[PDB]
Amino acid sequence: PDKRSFREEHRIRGYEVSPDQRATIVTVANLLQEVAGNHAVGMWGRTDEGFASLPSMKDLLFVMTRLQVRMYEYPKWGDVVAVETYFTEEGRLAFRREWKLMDVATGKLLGAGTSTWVTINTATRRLSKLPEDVRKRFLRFAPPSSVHILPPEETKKKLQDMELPGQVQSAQQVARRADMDMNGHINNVTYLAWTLESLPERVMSGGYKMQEIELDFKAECTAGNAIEAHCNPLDDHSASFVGPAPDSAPLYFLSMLQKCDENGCTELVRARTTWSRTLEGAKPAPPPLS
Amino acid sequence: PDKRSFREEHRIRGYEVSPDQRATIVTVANLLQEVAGNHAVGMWGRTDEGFASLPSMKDLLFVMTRLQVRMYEYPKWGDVVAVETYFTEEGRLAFRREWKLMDVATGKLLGAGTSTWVTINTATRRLSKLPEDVRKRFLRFAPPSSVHILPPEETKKKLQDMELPGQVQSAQQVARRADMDMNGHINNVTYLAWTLESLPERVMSGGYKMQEIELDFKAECTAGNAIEAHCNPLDDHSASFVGPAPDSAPLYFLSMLQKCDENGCTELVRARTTWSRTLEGAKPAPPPLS
Repeated sequence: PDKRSFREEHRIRGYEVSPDQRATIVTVANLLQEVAGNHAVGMWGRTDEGFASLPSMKDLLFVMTRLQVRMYEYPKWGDVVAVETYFTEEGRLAFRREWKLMDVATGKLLGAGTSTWVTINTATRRLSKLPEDVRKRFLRFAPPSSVHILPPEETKKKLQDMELPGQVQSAQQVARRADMDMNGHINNVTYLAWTLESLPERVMSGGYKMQEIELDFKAECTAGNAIEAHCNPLDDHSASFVGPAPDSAPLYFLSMLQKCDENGCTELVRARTTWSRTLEGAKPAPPPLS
Repeated sequence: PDKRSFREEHRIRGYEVSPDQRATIVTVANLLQEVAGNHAVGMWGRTDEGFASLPSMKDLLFVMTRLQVRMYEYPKWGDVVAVETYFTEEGRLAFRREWKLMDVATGKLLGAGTSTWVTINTATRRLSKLPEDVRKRFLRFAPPSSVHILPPEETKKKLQDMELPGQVQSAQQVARRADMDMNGHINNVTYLAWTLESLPERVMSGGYKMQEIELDFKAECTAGNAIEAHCNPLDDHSASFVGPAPDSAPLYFLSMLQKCDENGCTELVRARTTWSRTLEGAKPAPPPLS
């Protein structure tokens, strides 16, 4: 009744921060994926491949289709932060995993994440309903579906359509054999990292910090595919930051990652990012109310 | 007399390992640089820039010109490892920082590192002797120069000359604004990561693990420079692994990283790597003999 969530502590490292010594969103996402994977290790153990364990999932795979992270205050280099994660039922096909990024010293809430996970068949990449025998077992580790770290009305919003070519275009990135996790799949955080290279350079230079990100994970690349990143503004004030210029408002951008060959392009990830110059660190409430 | 070394514990994360679930040499090097930087924080504090603190070094910079890492057994995903670091006097211009990579569970020694650090003038990139007033203060935190984690006769060996173009050539990598540490300089581990993309794909595929690496750090890139990686075999048995094929011996390769423009190329890093299919984890001895 209190082991329905999983908590880990990490110290923000020197190579994990931007010049303002604040952890990058890549570093935050890395911590979210590490604690989530360690939650699975605590539940089903450390198997011969790493992913959950394939117990009654021998040909099934958990795939995150939506990730939403809202940041209230970025931790700094040297800070000991705590990442608390849990998952709940989401309909009859999906699961909702959420994260609490917390400062250990003050106990305050630095950021919140929520996500949508489905089960696809490994040998068909097609959706597959977990057997009700199996789903009842996962939910033994789940808190009630009434638990929300972010307002549900502010989650699961459809992303705008991507106008192509993007106004900003990061150079052809090349997939490497290093950018592969232990399962052979490319890392989710790697898609996030490539996606944010398409952003205008004047956004980070202007002192804007990423306040919220909404990612749709649509397709997967492998090996050494060519990868292109496009970015579009979403309102006029954000369009001001594209290229050089001739109580501040927030910026909105829509970025997209795709793999390209001599046949056609295939969209990998789409992301809507919210940018602001100021935020505010908040205060939590414990999940043992269960 | 026991605070002359600095020890930190870390858990190898899921995204830090190769498909065989062993930590990559990039992950090891990342841990070496994090503990070394935290040693400086423990000595001179966390300053407004991060690098040491510029106390009587207001226009001075510590630059590592040689890094040598020997691996006895790579830790695996989930392992809690300990990194112990210290530095000693190295002549009258350089300092020798060394690392002990240890498994916390067994106490055994997983790997050893040693390095050479000089002081260059920030505003001239030219070498500059630290004042003897200042050097005497650093060495208060140093063990005697007789301390060696690796045999001195096996360190500080001149690397072979690089025949160009290399037999293997990784694609033009592009420097990004993300690949910059908090000081604006590109990260040492980033040079290491780029350098190992030039390796033949059949080396990692053949089950070979990096046994030792010797890096010379020669120049620095910035911003969005074009970066090229070349690799050459050093003996005939290693030359067998270049491209496809028509109690095992170790492989030897010489890799080089350079930045290129429309004027000329400038060498950044040169690395000699030793590759073997088997290693052996060893046993340490404490530094408090001081």
